[PDB]
Amino acid sequence: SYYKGQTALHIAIERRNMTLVTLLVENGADVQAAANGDFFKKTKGRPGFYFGELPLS
Amino acid sequence: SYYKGQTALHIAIERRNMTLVTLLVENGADVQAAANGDFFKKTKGRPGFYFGELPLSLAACTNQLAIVKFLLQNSWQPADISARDSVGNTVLHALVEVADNTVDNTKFVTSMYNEILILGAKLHPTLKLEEITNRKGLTPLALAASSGKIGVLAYILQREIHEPECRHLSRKFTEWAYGPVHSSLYDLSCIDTCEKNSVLEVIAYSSSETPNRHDMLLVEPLNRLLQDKWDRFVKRIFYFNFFVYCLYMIIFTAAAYYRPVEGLPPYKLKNTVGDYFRVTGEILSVSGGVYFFFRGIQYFLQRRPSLKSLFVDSYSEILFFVQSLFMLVSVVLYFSQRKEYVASMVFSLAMGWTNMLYYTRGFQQMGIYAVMIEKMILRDLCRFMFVYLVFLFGFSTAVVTLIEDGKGNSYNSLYSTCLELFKFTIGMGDLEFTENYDFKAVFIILLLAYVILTYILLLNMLIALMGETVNKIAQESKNIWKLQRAITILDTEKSFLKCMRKAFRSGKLLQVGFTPDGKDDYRWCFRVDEVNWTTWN
Amino acid sequence: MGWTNMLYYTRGFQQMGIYAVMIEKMILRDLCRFMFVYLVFLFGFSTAVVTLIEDGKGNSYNSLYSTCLELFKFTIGMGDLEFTENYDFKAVFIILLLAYVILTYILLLNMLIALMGETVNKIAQE
Ligand SMILES: COc1cccc(NC(=O)/C=C/c2ccc(Cl)cc2)c1
Repeated sequence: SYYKGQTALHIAIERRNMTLVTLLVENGADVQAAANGDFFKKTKGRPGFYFGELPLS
Repeated sequence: SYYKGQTALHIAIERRNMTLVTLLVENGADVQAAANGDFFKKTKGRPGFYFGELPLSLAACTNQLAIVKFLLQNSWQPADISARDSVGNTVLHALVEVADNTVDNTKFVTSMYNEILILGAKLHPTLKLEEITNRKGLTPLALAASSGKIGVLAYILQREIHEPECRHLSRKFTEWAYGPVHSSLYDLSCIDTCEKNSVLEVIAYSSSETPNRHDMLLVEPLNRLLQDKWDRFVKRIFYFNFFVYCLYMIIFTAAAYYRPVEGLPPYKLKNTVGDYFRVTGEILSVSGGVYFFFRGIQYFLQRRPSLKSLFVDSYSEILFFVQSLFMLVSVVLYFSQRKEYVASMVFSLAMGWTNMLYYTRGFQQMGIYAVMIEKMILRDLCRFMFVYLVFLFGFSTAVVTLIEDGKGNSYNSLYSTCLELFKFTIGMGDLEFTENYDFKAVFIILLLAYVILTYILLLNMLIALMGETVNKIAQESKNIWKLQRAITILDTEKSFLKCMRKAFRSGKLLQVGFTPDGKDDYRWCFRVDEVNWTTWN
Repeated sequence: MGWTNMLYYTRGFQQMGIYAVMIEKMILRDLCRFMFVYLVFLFGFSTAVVTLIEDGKGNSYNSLYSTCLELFKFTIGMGDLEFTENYDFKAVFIILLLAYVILTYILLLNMLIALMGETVNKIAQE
């Protein structure tokens, strides 16, 4: 399903709010989340842009 | 009388003194004053400028923000914003009229446009102020498109509002922005060929008089939509028509090439297969010719194209019509037991083959070549031909006067000498083709002067002018090819009016926002993804 | 082909290499389009002419090859405006030949030179 590769950390980083992401990860949120979704794939003929599965990426 | 349409309010607004006008109107001055004077009429050949009969229209055409704000918010006699004037131009129409390509005028007539639009929304949220048409029947969008107001069009097709309540009076509904990538929906409410006078139809069928008519189509929404339609459902039909025309030209060529040369026309129907195939070719050619004739007549009636300059926008259609007319004349003569139909048929054949260049507008690099080949014909070849004919006729008359032939002997005729000098022009001229003159020095001097003036000066000059023209009009040719393809798309999708329409529709019916009436906004939006790395908000 | 392929070796020299690159860019960019349009015009007017010719009596000019070759000779500046008198209407023949000369010799070749100038100015650095 589409809404399983993403995690709250991914969208929090999308908002670029440092406080929100540090609050999210303070409890010990997984940092190895992989966004293995077609929306994130490198294909240029489809919407979205590939940036890397890891939230660090 | 002249001094009755005006009122003290009009001149007070002219001075742009807010205090004076508010003092004038405080007593309850009429706000419906109409300046129905010829001085205020739209005519550009006479002094004065039309701004709108209503004083609110005069204030709006001017940058008088305060006057409009106060009059639209006054406690007594608030003027009706939706007001058909004498010409029918609502204040928005007058704003479009006053708009020019100037940057500052665009700024004013764009900021004030937005402000008065929102003010009218506040006054009558359920009033279609931007759908009110003048006597001509065009809304402000259509009026701007017809008058070539590019700035206003770019604003309206990209009008955006961030206020949630009044954002519904917007054209582009931004959907989302996941990082630098964000979609951009549009409206397409009247852009498509789905209303009485559409923007695309207005741009396509507007004469060359309106400025920048081929530059307006460079706006992002229109360009993307046109390329979408072409790539989706018009390229295949264009290629099919191109193939069918190729087949028709081949059939015409094969039928004319094998024409009987014995016995005056009409000719017998033999029992051989060859004669049957020849008759099939002839009848197919005639059918194509009559079809093109009727198509040209339909074009003339539907468009009623400009009679001032119809060789600049309807060249190819004119050529197709001429080919069809020549073929019809050939058919008329062939059945009159006359053998002059060969000339008409040959002319039609050559015209048809040269008209295959009409189909190079489906390809982005050959279309520019065809546009340049037509711009250099109507711009550079005509002038050179005029001057060259003057020189050729002068020197040919000189020469034939010199020739006496009192003894390569029947060179007295002006035709022979003119042909000889033209041969000189194409590099096949004999400087001693005849010795019937009486003074060789004069003959040689005349021929040398002709060669110097035409072969060494005029043709080299023509090449130089062609270089200058190419460097100047590369971009204009690109834009003209885009416009030509747009007209082709319009005609293609119109041809199937009775065939089918449902699948011949662009955009997707979307519901993003609501109206102040607590209802939906079902509009045919068209996505355009963008990626910006500096906005970031 | 082998003799014309000696130009492959002009890429070791800094000034002839640019000439070879330009000669290949103008072949794939400017000569192809001109050849397309010129062939269209030549074929059209040649079919017109061979249709005009009757030869019911410089006699076997009915073949399309001969007329196409004659009009190409016109293009290289060796065209005879009266190579044959087998037609039935001289005015039509002369009008067709004049139209061909005007459209190809005086408009298309001069236009080709102009486009070559534009292309050279544009693609020197490329
Ligand atoms: C639309 O595409 C184009 C663009 C430029 C030129 C042309 N063809 C002509 O002008 C052909 C002219 C002509 C006139 C008389 C005779 Cl007897 C033969 C030929 C087509």
